[PDB]
Amino acid sequence: LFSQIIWFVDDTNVYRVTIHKTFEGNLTTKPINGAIFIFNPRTGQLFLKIIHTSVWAGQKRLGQLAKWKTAEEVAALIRSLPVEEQPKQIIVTRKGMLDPLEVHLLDFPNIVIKGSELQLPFQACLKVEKFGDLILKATEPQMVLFNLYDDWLKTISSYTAFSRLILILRALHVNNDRAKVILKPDKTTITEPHHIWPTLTDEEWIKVEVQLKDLILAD
Ligand SMILES: [Cl-]
Ligand SMILES: [Co+2]
Ligand SMILES: [Co+2]
Repeated sequence: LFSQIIWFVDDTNVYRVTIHKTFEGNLTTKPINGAIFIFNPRTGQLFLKIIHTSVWAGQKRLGQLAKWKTAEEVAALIRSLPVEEQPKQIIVTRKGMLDPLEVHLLDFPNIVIKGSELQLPFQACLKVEKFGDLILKATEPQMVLFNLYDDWLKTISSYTAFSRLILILRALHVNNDRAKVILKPDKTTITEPHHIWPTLTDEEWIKVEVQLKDLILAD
């Protein structure tokens, strides 16, 4: 990483449901909105493609179909971008995306597709209110741009930023409530409205990163 334009693509959160046991003792499954996370680790750019439940209208085996819908939407994004902004490599977080992406990207011979064993839980973002409410309340498909590194690259490298983000996402995934306490070291810690993450000093980030790492180790 950190050279070629690289995207991580996470399809985990595209097909989401709620399950409820009825008074009659049966389980009802109802789709709720999801999202594709498409992430550039060098710049911090996130394309968030909100997946409105209208897309499942008619359809069956929505779990499997979701992988194809993901590939469709990645291809669509690519075709909306100038060639200079298109990725050279796409790294899928889940191996089931490999074949749907290969087929949807046949017109893009420059683009290398591969899998990964990296733990990159974008699902944790569903716990960050900014994302979670936006996804919950959407009434139609849309794509929203974010910068997941806030102002960090002013003073740290992309490598350091990436590592910090992963620690944050993994910690949220393993223990949301404890990770949120670690990320709020003082009563006066705040997050700027256009930021994702808190405004912390260098010293405060050092402590945060060690505590996050420890939380992930404790699992
Ligand atoms: Cl770097
Ligand atoms: Co279509
Ligand atoms: Co800023």
